Amino acid sequence: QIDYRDVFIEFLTTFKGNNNQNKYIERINELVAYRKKSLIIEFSDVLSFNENLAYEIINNTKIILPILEGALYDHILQLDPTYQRDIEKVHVRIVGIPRVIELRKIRSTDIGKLITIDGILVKVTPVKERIYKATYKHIHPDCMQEFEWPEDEEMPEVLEMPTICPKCGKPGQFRLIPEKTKLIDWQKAVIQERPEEVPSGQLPRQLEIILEDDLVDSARPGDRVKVTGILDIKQDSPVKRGSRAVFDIYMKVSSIEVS
Amino acid sequence: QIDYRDVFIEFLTTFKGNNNQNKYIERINELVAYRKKSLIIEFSDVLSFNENLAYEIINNTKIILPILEGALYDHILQLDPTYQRDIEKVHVRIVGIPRVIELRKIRSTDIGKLITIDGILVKVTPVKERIYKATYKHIHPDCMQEFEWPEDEEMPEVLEMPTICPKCGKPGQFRLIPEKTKLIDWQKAVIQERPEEVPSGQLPRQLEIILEDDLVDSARPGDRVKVTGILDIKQDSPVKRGSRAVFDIYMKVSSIEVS
Amino acid sequence: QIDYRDVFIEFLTTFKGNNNQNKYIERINELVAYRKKSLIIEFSDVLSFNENLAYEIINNTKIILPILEGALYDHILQLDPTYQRDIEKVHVRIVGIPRVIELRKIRSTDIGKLITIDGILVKVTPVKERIYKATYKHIHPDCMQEFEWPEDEEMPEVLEMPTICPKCGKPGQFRLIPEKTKLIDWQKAVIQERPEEVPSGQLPRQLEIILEDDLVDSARPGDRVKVTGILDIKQDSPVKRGSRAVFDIYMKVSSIEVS
Amino acid sequence: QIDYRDVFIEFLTTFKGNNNQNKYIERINELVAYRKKSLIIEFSDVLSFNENLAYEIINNTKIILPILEGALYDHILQLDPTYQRDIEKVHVRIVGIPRVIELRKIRSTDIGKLITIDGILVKVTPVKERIYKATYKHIHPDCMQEFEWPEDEEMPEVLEMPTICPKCGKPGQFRLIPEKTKLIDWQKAVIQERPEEVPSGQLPRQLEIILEDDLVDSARPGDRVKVTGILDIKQDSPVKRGSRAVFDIYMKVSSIEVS
Amino acid sequence: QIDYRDVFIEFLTTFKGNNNQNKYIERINELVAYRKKSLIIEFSDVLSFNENLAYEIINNTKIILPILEGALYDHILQLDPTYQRDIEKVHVRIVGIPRVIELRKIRSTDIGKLITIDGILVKVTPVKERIYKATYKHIHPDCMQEFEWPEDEEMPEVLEMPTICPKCGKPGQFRLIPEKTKLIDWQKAVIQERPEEVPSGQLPRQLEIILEDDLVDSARPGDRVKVTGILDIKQDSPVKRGSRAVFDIYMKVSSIEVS
Amino acid sequence: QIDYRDVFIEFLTTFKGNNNQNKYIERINELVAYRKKSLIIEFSDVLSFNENLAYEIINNTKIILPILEGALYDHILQLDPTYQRDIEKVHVRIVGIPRVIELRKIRSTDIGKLITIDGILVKVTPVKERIYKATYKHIHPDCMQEFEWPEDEEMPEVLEMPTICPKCGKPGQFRLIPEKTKLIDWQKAVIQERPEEVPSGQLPRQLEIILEDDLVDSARPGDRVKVTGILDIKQDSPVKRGSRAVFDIYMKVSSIEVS
Ligand SMILES: [Zn+2]
Ligand SMILES: [Zn+2]
Ligand SMILES: [Zn+2]
Ligand SMILES: [Zn+2]
Ligand SMILES: [Zn+2]
Ligand SMILES: [Zn+2]
Repeated sequence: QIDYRDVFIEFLTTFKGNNNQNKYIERINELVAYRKKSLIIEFSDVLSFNENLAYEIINNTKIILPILEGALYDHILQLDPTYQRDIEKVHVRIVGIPRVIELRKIRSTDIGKLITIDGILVKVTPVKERIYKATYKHIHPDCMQEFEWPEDEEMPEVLEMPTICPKCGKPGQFRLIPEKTKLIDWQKAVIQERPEEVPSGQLPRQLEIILEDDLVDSARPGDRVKVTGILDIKQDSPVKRGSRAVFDIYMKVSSIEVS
Repeated sequence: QIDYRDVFIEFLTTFKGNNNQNKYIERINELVAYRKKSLIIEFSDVLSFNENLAYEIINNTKIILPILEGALYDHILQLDPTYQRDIEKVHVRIVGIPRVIELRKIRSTDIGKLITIDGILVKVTPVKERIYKATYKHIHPDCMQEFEWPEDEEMPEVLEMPTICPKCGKPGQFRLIPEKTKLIDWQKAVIQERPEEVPSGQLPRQLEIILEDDLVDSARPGDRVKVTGILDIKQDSPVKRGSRAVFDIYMKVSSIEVS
Repeated sequence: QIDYRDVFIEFLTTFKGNNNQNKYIERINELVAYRKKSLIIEFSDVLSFNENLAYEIINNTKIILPILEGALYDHILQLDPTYQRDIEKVHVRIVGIPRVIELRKIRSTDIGKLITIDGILVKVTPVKERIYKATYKHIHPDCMQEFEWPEDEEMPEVLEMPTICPKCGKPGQFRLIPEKTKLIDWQKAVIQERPEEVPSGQLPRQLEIILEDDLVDSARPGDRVKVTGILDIKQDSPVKRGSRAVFDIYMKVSSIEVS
Repeated sequence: QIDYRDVFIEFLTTFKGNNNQNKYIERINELVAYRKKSLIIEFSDVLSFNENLAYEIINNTKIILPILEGALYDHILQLDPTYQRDIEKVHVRIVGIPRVIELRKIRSTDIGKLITIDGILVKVTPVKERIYKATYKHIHPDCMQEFEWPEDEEMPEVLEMPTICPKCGKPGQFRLIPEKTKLIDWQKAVIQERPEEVPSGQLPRQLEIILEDDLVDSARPGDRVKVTGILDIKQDSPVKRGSRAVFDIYMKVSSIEVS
Repeated sequence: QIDYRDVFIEFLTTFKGNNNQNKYIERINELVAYRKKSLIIEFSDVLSFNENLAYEIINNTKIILPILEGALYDHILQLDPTYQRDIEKVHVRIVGIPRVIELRKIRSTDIGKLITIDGILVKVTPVKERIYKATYKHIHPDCMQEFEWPEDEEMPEVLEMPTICPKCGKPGQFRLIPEKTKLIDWQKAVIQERPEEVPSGQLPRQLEIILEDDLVDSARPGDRVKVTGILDIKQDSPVKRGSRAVFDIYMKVSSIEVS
Repeated sequence: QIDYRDVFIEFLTTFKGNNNQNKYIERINELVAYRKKSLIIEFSDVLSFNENLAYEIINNTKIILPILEGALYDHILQLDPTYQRDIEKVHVRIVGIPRVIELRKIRSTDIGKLITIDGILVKVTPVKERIYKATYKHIHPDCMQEFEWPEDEEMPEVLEMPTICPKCGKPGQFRLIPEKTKLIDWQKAVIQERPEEVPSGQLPRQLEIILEDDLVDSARPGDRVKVTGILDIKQDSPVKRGSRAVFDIYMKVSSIEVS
């Protein structure tokens, strides 16, 4: 009904700020100049410029975010096509949202909303790679062809491969082709309740968080962090019956500020 | 034959109490004002006002409780429709029943009855989420559709997924869609015999209990608690032959009073 | 050929005892009055009244015992039908048999006979529940019906579920319905050779024993016990090939006297 | 061609011995009187009475031994049919054979011959039970019948169950019926090189041995034993490809003398 | 469009160097004389002689390198056909590239490019062998033929064997024939951040590197090394669903200089 | 083209040696007299008498060795037919070849050649047995027959069993029949770099070697040995995809000289 791309682009270009300057235009400039790949937009700024947009961001997130990103990417190549063939996705990273929840108080009604948590980062894995699109090769004498996997969809956390080959239509052996697989940087990090928040006698609760892409290694153990992201439930052996039915919560991280 | 809703509603509205006041009317007021989502009704009060109702509560529980909850919900929206779109279920939490069983004395004739156990809470997990309705997506080129799973029925503790797709009627791969899955807050807690009750020379017995929704984190290790709920047998690998046949008992907790 | 029910019933009603009283009639009275669910009959008494019956008891046990139990149940309901709908099986617990075997001396020819072992109880699990009759639900759009499982037969220690559904005849997913499942109280305990019986230099041998129903918690670690029951071999992953073929012995306990 | 039963029976009845007495007649008498279930025959005695027989024993063993046993059993029931319904197999246990091999020196050419080893017993398991004939029950609505398993053959160490039901001829679920399964007492024991035989600098080699039936618990850790039996190769996960191909040697024990 | 073989060959033959000598011609001479099997070419030299080629090397690597290698092999056999039947592939090892990345700074956009890392070798496995071409035998009464496996393609790190036999066309058991298998020398080593580069408080990150063929054993633990090669993701149980989707990075090493 | 048997036989009979004696004729005499079953021929002697033969031995080994063994066996039975029915194969064990490789220097160009390694034996397993021909029995009511397995071929290190029964041609369950299985004596031994050869600062490398038949227990931990044999790659889980592709090297030992 109403194009949020336009409003977003207008927002970045028009929004004044504190000293009648052009925050965001300036920010995007620093972004192109350094081939960094994320734009940090301050929430209160959006709401101020437009509440319809602010609303979407908090409540729609999953869809709108990629729309806004797609728009930003376009805007950038329009300023510097050289950015292409270096960076291919951009990331709109929302910060400073009113939605601050103490870690202990997270409940069911918070899954799927964009929220913020304040804690101490106590653990981070080394940087690893997640597949977001695979290439398989159908090992079968009559096919032997390659194809991108989850077609028009991203690979789920769990990793799946086709039953039936979409090039020949027959079942069989499929081999992953890593050199043709698209990867995204990935890091698991554990955050815990700040000491001040821990009811006496009790041990601090933790929350697994996932940092991807340029978010990776953006803070270290001991740091105090505001992490902003969307909560979800995490899986290892799903689709298998056996038992479970009970899930841990983790945050897919959208933005992070340190100390 | 006899509408318990009416009697329950009448009960809440007519029952006087100790000071010729209207306990329950007052309670429900405090419930709306604070958007809390449980009503605590004292058992002895019910029995007093009506023994037919009391009986049902202890012996029918599984069905009747939701009847009473449905009635309560109705009564509340009738006072304040704003309660809608904040809370959608209410939980009627019964307290103070005459049915107090010493943990060590629990036997098979007790499974399925609403009972009460007094003990010391020695362990609590952090809060997790239990699926009570999933959405799967049939990964199959010919379908690729979504559906709520256990249809007209809640998900078992164990987690199952269909063999045959209710949308296309064919078998295959099913993927869980968490963003569309209904979740309820969940916590396992271990409760143990009160020292006064442990026969000398022997080790205290323990009992796993499950706290769901707003019961979650309502007490902490070291607290003395009266937990009221329904006993059941707990599973990890069921439907699987191999061995077992022997099950642990746990309490599905209905209400909890602290220290 | 010869009805043991009659003889048993006659035995309980006629057998005099030490003071020309009616032990057994008296015992059964105490049984009804207290809703206890086991009758203890002294072996030497039986043999005395009838050797044919005594013989069966020791050597036929597996079948005859339930005959005798069936008979006792009938007799009881004939005195007080109120016993129904409280207790539904009875338990004839035989005591003081001449067949006392040293734990270390048990051999294959002993499996399946009613025997007695004298030892020190060293471990007891808490009380769990065994399934003796399940209810499954055939998860299938076309059926979705319930049925009691092992039909006209008890559940084996191992837990099985049907291949083919006896309501619709087709195969598929079956889900256990605990609230409709029959349960029996269950306790594993370990018993070990009396120090007096352990040859010097060597470690005491042990024997797993199972206590069901009202035998549960009838003795504690450190107690000296005479357990009377039937030996059998114990299973965890059977029907599976792989290896095994070698089994542990355990006693299914019929009666127990402490210290 | 030549009936070894006759010769064996004649041997036991005729063989004089040292003081013109009837060793063996005497031995078998002590056997019936005590319901013991093994006859110890001295090798040198056999060879002396008949070398054709002696030869068979050492070289044919596997078959001839059961022939000799079958003959002995017959001979015994002929003296005392009461022995029936107590003992059903007997065991001819050969002792004092010329074939003494040092444990370290066992090689391929010794597998399948009856040999003797002298060592120190360093380990024995508790007594367990091996299945030598199973009873399965075909769990299938159309059959539901029982049958003895390996038909006209003993169960291999490994434990197998039928693919196709020999009562109905269809495949499916088969459940073991323990109460109807024939068992044999079983004990694994480890024997090692005597210190005097151990080349200096090197650690003692061991040999797993299996003791069945009345051989069980016939010696304890620390004992010096001459064990006489047939060597074989031992399996856990056989029939499965994967790897292995390399096997340990164990002795199926035929007789044992202590210290 | 433009033959890099010619340019490469021209490069090696024409490129002068520092003293108007013919570095490369000289290098290749030393290569033939000693039956060494790798030519080290200095990057800055290439760029200088031709930037189009330099570009390919850094950015195309995966394809171009084998082109260049093929070309070098031809050139060599043209000077000394005796080199055949000793060495069959050559290895063009590129050194001194401008693309030096800090180990901790590696990201997804780096996978697949030829890069250099500077670190401390902390671990090396012994030398093992990798299969690059297998020979299987189709164990089948009707075939029983041999064939080289991945046809016209190298063996993936993971090892696969055909579904369908390319000699008979039918499926079945395939057995590896090592004596007919092509092997390459292989060594896993771990490399870690230089102390100078490890931010205070934090633990050094590490990187798995693989050394093949004549690179094997070319450095030892404690050595400071500049490794140049291509990053890739590493696999152990891939093609299997279950979970993962998350991968470690390792470098497939093209050249290495010590301390 | 040229019969090596003749040359070998001539070699053994004509070759003089150091004192114009007949080394080898003498050796073979000592072989018959003691029913030992290996002949040790010194390499340099062969080369001296005939270089064509020497060449074959080093480079053809796999075939030629058994040719030479067959010839030797013939020659022996011709001197003493009594050697038959004691020994049925002879093993020609070559010693003192010029091909001595330092353990650390072993590379892929060495696999498949007969080589020599000098080292310290640090570990030996006890003696075990390797199948070189199995007998399976097709467990199937319609067959139930026995057959030698790998037909006209030795069992791979890995152990396989047929998919289709060569007796009836149908698939199913196969059971190994050890009493009818051919076995060869087997010992794994670990050999390590001589201290003099270990580069300072680094850890000694090791090499698994396999001793079969009469080589078994021919040396003990701490012995310095020259082992001569053929290198190969070793397997545990092969034919299985998953990963690997990387293999350890081991020596299949042909001869061993101690200290
Ligand atoms: Zn295909
Ligand atoms: Zn579908
Ligand atoms: Zn059904
Ligand atoms: Zn059947
Ligand atoms: Zn084929
Ligand atoms: Zn067959």
